[PDB]
Amino acid sequence: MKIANEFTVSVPIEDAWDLLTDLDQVVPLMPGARLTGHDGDDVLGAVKVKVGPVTSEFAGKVHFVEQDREHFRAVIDAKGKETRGTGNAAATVTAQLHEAGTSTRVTVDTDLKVVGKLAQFGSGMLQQVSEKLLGQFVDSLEAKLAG
Repeated sequence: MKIANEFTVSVPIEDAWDLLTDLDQVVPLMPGARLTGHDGDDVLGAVKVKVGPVTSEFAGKVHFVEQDREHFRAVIDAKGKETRGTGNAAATVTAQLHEAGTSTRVTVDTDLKVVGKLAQFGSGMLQQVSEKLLGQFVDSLEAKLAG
């Protein structure tokens, strides 16, 4: 399924690129996510996803497929296995940065596959979930930049 998001960050595009190409900075800002380690250059982490009373936690790895600085575009592959029971999630996330003067506009297009309990939520629901979670990521990221 396809999920599409957009947000703006209060730093110029060069700064935004350095922050968003740094998974050690991005992963801890994501709601429910934690960095657990590293595997080569890749980041190991886990994310607890809560939709109403349904909770799934996925543990796995985040890896850059591509970093195109000349176009300010990055492709990230994230995969995780459910920690209880049988399930897994996999995302290919394409992030594109755009100049906005003192700020930077970020478009995020995700190809998401979910297997198991969380697959009961369709793309309309998961698009709405993604918007809520992205709002928290932006809030946490702006709180960090202020400090």
